[PDB]
Amino acid sequence: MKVLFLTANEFEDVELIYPYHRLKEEGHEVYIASFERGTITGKHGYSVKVDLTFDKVNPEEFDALVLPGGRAPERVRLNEKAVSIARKMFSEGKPVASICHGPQILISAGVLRGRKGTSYPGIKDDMINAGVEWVDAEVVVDGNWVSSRVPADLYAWMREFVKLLK
Amino acid sequence: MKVLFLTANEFEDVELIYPYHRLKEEGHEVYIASFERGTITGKHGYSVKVDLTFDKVNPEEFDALVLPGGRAPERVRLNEKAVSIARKMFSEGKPVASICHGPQILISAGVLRGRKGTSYPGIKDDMINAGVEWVDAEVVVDGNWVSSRVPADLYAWMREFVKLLK
Amino acid sequence: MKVLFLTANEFEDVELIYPYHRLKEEGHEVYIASFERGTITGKHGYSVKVDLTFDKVNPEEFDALVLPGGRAPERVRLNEKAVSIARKMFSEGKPVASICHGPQILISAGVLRGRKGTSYPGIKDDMINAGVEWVDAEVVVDGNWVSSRVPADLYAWMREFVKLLK
Amino acid sequence: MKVLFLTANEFEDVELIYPYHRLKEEGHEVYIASFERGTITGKHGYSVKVDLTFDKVNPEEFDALVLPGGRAPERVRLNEKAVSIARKMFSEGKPVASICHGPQILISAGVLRGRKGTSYPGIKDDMINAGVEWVDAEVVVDGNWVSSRVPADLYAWMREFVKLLK
Amino acid sequence: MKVLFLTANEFEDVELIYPYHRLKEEGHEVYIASFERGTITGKHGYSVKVDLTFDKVNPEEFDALVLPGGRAPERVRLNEKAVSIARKMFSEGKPVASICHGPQILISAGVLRGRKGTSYPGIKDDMINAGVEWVDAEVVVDGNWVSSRVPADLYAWMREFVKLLK
Amino acid sequence: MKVLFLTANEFEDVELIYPYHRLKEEGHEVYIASFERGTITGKHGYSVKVDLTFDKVNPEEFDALVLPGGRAPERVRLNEKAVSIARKMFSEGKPVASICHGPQILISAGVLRGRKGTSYPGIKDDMINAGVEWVDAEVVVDGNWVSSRVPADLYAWMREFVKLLK
Repeated sequence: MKVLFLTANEFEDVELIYPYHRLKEEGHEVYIASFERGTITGKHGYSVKVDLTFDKVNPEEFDALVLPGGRAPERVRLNEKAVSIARKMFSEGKPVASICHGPQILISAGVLRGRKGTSYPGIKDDMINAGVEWVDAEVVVDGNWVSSRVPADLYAWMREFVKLLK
Repeated sequence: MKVLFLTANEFEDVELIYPYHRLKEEGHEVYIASFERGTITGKHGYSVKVDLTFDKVNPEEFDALVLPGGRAPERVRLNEKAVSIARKMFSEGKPVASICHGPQILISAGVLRGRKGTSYPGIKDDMINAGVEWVDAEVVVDGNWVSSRVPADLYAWMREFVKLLK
Repeated sequence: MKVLFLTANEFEDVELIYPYHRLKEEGHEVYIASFERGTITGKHGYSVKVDLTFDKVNPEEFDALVLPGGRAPERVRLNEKAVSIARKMFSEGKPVASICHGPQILISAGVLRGRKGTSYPGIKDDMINAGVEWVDAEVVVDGNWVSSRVPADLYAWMREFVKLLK
Repeated sequence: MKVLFLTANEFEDVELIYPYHRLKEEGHEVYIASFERGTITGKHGYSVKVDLTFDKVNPEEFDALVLPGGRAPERVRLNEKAVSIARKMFSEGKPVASICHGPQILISAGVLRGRKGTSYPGIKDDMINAGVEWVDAEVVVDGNWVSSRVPADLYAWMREFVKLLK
Repeated sequence: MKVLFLTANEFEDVELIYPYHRLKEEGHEVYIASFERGTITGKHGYSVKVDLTFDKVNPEEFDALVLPGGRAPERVRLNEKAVSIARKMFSEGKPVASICHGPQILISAGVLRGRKGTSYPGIKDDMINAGVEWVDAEVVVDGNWVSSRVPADLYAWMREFVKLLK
Repeated sequence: MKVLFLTANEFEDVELIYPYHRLKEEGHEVYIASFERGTITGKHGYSVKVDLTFDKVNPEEFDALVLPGGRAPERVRLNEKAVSIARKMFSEGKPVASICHGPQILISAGVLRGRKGTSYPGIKDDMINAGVEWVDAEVVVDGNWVSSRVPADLYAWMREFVKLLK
């Protein structure tokens, strides 16, 4: 499996680094996509290398999608290509894992109406206004969409996501 | 005029400090409400004194409302009392100034359907999903609601808001 | 009216940003002059664009002068061109607004003997030794010179300065 | 299984948080021991709750040991009780995972002579002088001792460690 | 000899720590005086213990005076007692070492007219307005007054000061 | 005398700056060597200019060696040229001053077996495993090697080291 991450500067550090390594443990290949080649830096100062830009991403070449939180989703969701990647992969039924502010990208992709999931509670109302049946739970599994709220949910988040890739 | 601010830790410093002094210049009384008495600190390290808590606010003794941005609105909008203050003052047609993430509180108050305004572009889709006719402009005036996007808009934001007050 | 700001890195953030937007509100054009083109960053991390260098400034093309505080004035006052700009505009009777450490530039310009004003209390003795009648007040108006002490004075500072610009 | 963490302020954040959640996913109980009850903060500013003090640890009540790195090991290795915990658990053949500066605690326990492992390259000379056959590899498995070097090794580090706990 | 330091929070770290240790090498006793007991923290984050408060200082019980720079002198020079200490010791001819912003305290003590010395170049004009013959030199010795400009001058500053205490 | 400093980014600021100026006071010439030309920045944010790279150092052109602490030694000790410089100067019996983590470089040079000295207590066991008779004292003098533990020891450290360069 090839796993794509859509992220940018000001990502929540552990919400990117934890699924990155957890999926590598399984032997999946993990790819970080962002605006520009080079490095990006998290809220807490961890730097990670960008593997490819949004413009170079063909969503048909990836099997699953991870959306870390932080402040990066509010910039990534203004990128028509990045939102388009999320829309197609989510629409095709490929596994999509979101945590915290991550699902702001899915809101912008227009794919969440009638779906069930969670997010950082601070944006629950925006999830609800997008048509999500929002629940306060450490992990929600709604078909291909695995969603969690905060870094304390990491263990449950990837426990469920890893099952979807098996 | 008595002007109420709803804010918290991690407010955007100049988005609070600028209207605070701009409205003081006009002779209005300005009040900072937050979760707890004491002080709150902005994203950039400015400290501000809290005048009263959300719980102690009677919205009928205030004439106008200011909603600065930063990360504070995502905390403030989870406080039922703070959201009701904004809902009541806005629905009564009292002047309400919002900037950046400030209008997340108005989203949560359920008052934006059919209204016209702007915000930090990063949350445009959330404004639109709440029923806002979202405009990309340095300042928008929709009756009692004066909205702006980013600190570069400060001059235009209060230029319009000061007109609504007396 | 064209309003010039003389400043540099380590400016006190709100002492620059507040009058910048307050005077823009009136429709005045505002210009930031510093050592180099590019950007400068305040004590608290706000960045602002430099419009022109001290060397490119013709003081005859500007109508008023604003001197924000911070650590920048102790650097600007060593620049002979910057001090000559302040000397020429102040002695010509053009409106000059200073706050906090701002008037260190006026001290070095040699224009303060016999004047009345205020500053950050920490440099009260240096103002006095320059011949200033130093007053502990939120704003002082001495002809063309409007002076204040600290960020808490911003509202009164620009309230008085805006009057001088009509 | 009950898994014990020995750590303190200035731990390398992901080197604690990653194995913490990875082992929770398996259903193991994880416990953070440090000098004082309360919270500890990592190099990058993440806060974690301390479950018990070194004084309260009975090593017979735990099945495995994790030693995150950062600057914390250099303080922990001066604590006679913490070093004793590591000495007893490692010598008993219980699974011990160390990464980066973590094995400085094992150096101080005097248990590494004749063993094979890795560490932050910066302390390879100290590992070698303690009697370690030092290997430059993302993960080494030497009986009960699973060692890795840097955050980039996290996926391999816990891949091998979880096998030992089954 | 007993050497007294007058300083406070935001002292320039090496301008305090360097003479502190340099004079300890000679066998002198060194005392840190500030506003309150406890610790004070320099601009760069070093902490030092306060030995006594300004109120408790009897100037006749100390043989020499050191005035480090930073932002502490602008606060110390507003304390009538601290300024009184400096006034008495300097006017009595006891050795006084100042660097950077340090001499702002001597300016406020009113003892510098007719004297020869240096300072951080940024306050040169304030020194001159206090009546100082200001010299751009790494160290100046004017009787009991040993003055320097910046941290790069430290070696010369204490080279001259230790001679005065022999 | 020409004194060489081996250091890098994240040096303990006062552990470099203090001996730098103390030895300049004696009239010695002081040289900062690091990985690259330009500047390096200490843990506390002090900036110092690099005089030459490790690659350009001819150890025969220097009379004495200073090894400040911080986190720089853990990177410096991985550079074969830097370690060879310390090994050769120490082996020639030239004066070598180390403090805190400084002696990690000497550990890596393999020159400490049978020698007597001290270090940051946190690496006591690594010094002992390198063959050092470790002493808990503010300064130790073992022939050409003058060693100390922490910034609090600075006065005694250079008190003893300066004697070796007379």
